[PDB]
Order: sequence, then C-alpha cells, then structure tokens
Amino acid sequence: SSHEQFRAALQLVVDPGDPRSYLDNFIKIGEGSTGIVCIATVRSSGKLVAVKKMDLRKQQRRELLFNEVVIMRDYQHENVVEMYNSYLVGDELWVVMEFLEGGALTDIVTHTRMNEEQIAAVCLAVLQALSVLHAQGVIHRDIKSDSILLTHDGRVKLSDFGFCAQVSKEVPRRKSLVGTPYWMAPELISRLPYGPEVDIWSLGIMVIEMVDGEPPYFNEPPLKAMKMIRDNLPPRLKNLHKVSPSLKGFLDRLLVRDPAQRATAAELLKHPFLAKAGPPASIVPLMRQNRTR
Ligand SMILES: C[C@@H]1CN(C(=O)c2nc(Nc3cc(C4CC4)[nH]n3)c3cc(Cl)ccc3n2)CCN1
Repeated sequence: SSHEQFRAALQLVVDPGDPRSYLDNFIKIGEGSTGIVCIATVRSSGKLVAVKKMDLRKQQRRELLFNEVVIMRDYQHENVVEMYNSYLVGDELWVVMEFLEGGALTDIVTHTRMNEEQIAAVCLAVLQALSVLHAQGVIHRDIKSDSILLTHDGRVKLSDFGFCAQVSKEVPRRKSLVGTPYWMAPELISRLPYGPEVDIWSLGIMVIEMVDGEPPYFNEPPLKAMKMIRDNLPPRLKNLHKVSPSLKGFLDRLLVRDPAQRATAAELLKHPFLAKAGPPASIVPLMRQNRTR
C-alpha cells in the first residue's frame, strides 16, 4: 500500500540499522510540527547529540521528510545545524544531529529585548545560510524563531528543514501551501507559483518577532491570520517608533507583497543594516539574563 511503498522508499535513503545500537538515555526536550526532539548520549562516549523523531503515519507531507534527509545530507555550512545520520526505526524517522546548547531563538525573544546589533547579527547568520541554500535551489519554507538555534558562545545556526523543497532550471517554482501560518508568505498562502523569496518574507516576520516579542496576528486563529496576510498590507511593527531608520529600511525590503520586488538573500547581505551585525560575543548575554521590552 502507499505507506508501505513510502516506508520502503525512505529506507533506501537513510542509513541502515538501529541507532539504539549506539545511542543511550533518550530524553524529550522539545517538539515541533512533525515530531519531537530528544537528547541522547553516544554509548561508551561522553558525546551528546540531538535526535528528531517523526512518526511517518502522522505526517501531512511525508515526501518532505525525504527532502530533509536527502538535500541536507553532509551539508556543511557554519550557519546550518549539522545532520550526522538518519534511520528508520519501525514507523519513525530518526535524524541524529548536532546538539546546540544555547537553545532556540524563540526562548530568547520571549524572555528578553534584543538590541539592533544583536538583531543584525542573527539576520546576518540566517541570510548567509539562505544565500547559499537559495543559490542551490533549496527553499527552507519554515523560517521562524523556533527554527534558529544558538551555541553557548553565541553562534547562530538554522535548522528544521522538514518542509524544504528543491527547485531547478526545469521546475523553478513550487505552489504548495507549507509552513507555519503566521510566517507564511502571501503568494504561498495563495498557492501561486513561488520561489525562494518566500523565505525572505518569513525572515521579515521573524524580525518582527525579534523587535516585538511575537509575530503579527499571533493570537488570531491561524486561518484568519493567513487570510489577513494574503489580503491586507504587510504587517507592521508594534514598536515601529522604537527602531532605527536602518532597521525599518531593512524590514521594508523583506515584507514586500510582490515576490518579484522582494529583496533576495544576496541583496540583503549588502544592506547597511547588517553593517551593525555584532560578533558572536554580542549574542552571549541574551542567554544569561532577561530584559523586558
Ligand atoms: C522544532 C525544534 C524544537 N527545538 C527543540 O526542541 C530544542 N532544541 C535544542 N537544541 C538542538 C536542536 C537540534 C536539532 C534540530 C534537532 N540540535 N540542537 C534546545 C537546546 C536547549 Cl539548550 C534548550 C531547548 C532546546 N529545544 C528547537 C528547534 N526546533
């Protein structure tokens, strides 16, 4: 049947065997839309790893977990969480990854104000990842603060590629409605042909997260937020008058409704706002203390 076909297919691109041959002491530390994140310990070693566990039977778009394992195989980039191995355990896909001990950007945003040196540092790190991914035809399609992980020394890496897509010379655009409603680009909510530009819109929403502490429409039912994103003017900062002209001029190039006028990752990397971008040390205080907005 279709599930057995897909499971056989997935078995062909993952590593063989059971990672319980070398992983001990699984503990759930978090969850996302497709499954849970555990920490585990390499047997006979002190090495800590993160393991994503996704039940195939619960997935709305199982083919995109194929994309994650395949496209991100041995992807080595300073701003991308490293994937080590993948396995099929019963009806679950397990993906063994680097453990980032600074936590997720979501936790920083909810507990503290960030200054613009810190906001620019985070944006620089994400756009360096996206600029390369987009040049290779990879659309992430789930950019948001929960997809951003930090090290204790303040490095910033992108993860959560479970919704990603590959575009090509032959098939340069997608139309699938995929992502997290409050961060979705309007042309994607509209199921119009779209390219990597949808990640740039989502980054704009994450910038609003970093400035305001939440995305626009965050307490609205998700279908209503999607209707307002699709139909209304781009959402604005609640704290509009507390940010510099540089940051607003930057944000104005991300939250552009027309994908053909929205800035690309490579263009944004040249923007004057990112000359503010602080070094890893500027991020470190954000994981150790809180400062209300
Ligand atoms: C849907 C997921 C849910 N998340 C967590 O559960 C998650 N991941 C972490 N560290 C990771 C994650 C990974 C890959 C991605 C396995 N490596 N290191 C965390 C580290 C600390 Cl200190 C505190 C809380 C954490 N929560 C954050 C990412 N988005």
